[PDB]
Amino acid sequence: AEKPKLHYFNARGRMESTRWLLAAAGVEFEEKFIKSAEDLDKLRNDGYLMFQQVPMVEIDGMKLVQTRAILNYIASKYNLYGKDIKERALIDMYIEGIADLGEMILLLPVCPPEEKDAKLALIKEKIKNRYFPAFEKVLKSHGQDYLVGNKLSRADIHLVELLYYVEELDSSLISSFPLLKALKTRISNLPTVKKFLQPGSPRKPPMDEKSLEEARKIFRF
Amino acid sequence: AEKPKLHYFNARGRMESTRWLLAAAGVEFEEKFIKSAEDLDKLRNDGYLMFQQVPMVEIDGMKLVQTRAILNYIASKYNLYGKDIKERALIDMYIEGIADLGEMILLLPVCPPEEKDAKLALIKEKIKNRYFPAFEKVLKSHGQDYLVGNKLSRADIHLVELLYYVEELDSSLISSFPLLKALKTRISNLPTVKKFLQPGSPRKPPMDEKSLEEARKIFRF
Ligand SMILES: N[C@@H](CCC(=O)N[C@@H](CS)C(=O)NCC(=O)O)C(=O)O
Ligand SMILES: N[C@@H](CCC(=O)N[C@@H](CS)C(=O)NCC(=O)O)C(=O)O
Repeated sequence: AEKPKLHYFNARGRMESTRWLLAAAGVEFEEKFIKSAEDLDKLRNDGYLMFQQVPMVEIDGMKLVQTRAILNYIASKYNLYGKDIKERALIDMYIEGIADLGEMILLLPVCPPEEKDAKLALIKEKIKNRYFPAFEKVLKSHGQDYLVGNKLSRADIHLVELLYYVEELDSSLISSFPLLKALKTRISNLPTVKKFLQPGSPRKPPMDEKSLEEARKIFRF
Repeated sequence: AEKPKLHYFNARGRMESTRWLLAAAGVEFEEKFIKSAEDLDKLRNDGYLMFQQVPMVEIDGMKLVQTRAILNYIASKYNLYGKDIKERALIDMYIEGIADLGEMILLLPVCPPEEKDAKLALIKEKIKNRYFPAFEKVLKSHGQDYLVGNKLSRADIHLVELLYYVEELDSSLISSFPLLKALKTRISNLPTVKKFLQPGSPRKPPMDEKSLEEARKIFRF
């Protein structure tokens, strides 16, 4: 059928978790970068963005917007959303925790200059005291290589992605969590994920001041 | 069986959409209201809350936290999450838009007072120009009574709940959307929803200043 086509700007932002999930699933996809406000405005005008926002992914005849809609579909299509309703419940609880922490970190460079330092410290206390203990506890509960059902799921991929971002923020936050470190290593060594982590893949770099200014002139904030 | 048990404070907050969904489904439930910081410490120390937060719902032997994990489980169990993964994609896309708008409205009372006037204006412009147009377009395109699949789903319930909140904010905003007004009426007349809407149900009132102070006392924010 059609190769999925990912519409976003040339940055991580809200599309990166999708690039991770598709890559991990071994699914070939294409990207179409929005480079100007005019590119975005054409997509809006032409009715391809339900809420006038991206990310948008063209897949299986849909113009799918909303990150969780995109990810839920891709996870189901490629058997990374568990085997039944009860496994999906555990997966959803786990990844919604990942989303909450992820969202905090995502928005840190948006924080007013004089609130930024205190926001970082609150994120670090949450990582150390709430999120990393919760996920370490799951991995210690069963002692297995994957978070849910002894099988690779989206939860492992989303979690490992976030451990990369936490590492960029402060490399010591993970030090007291040996099962999380071991998960990061194993998932990073899955053939598909390894290729994703290697140069020339669609994986995107940390946003710098000049990619931030591009966001500003496209999405106008 | 055993009725779902909903752990939250006696208020709408992040638990109201689950009350709406269970009620719509015809599912009888129990609530255990958190009334003190001590009540919450106890849920936390007892290991009931994966990320130390509520909502939490005890259902079918699980202690489910995270709103979306709770709702996704309920919706699948009671056949309100569509017939296959493509209808689920449409439902997710729609309801995530509803979630974004809902979140703006939910958080409005905690907006810095200096920001409330401008933000309320932005929210009304997004209702009139972004969200209501998107759902009216979906309804106009297929001419059917329900958002997805010509059949009741969670999307119809979540949207109608939101239409009630928008009506609370400003009753004029829906005026130029006849299809949304018709959806509101039809759904509000389904026996389960009609009963939920009548005095005496578990439906909660608008958060006032004192319910908000209660929350500060309990969650120490
Ligand atoms: N809840 C949405 C949020 C999407 C979103 O905020 N997109 C931004 C780009 S990251 C956007 O298009 N902003 C333009 C606008 O809101 O008008 C999702 O997760 O997909
Ligand atoms: N993404 C979570 C958010 C949960 C949340 O923020 N819960 C609040 C109460 S509405 C809480 O328990 N706060 C206490 C805390 O975070 O320490 C969900 O949707 O369930």
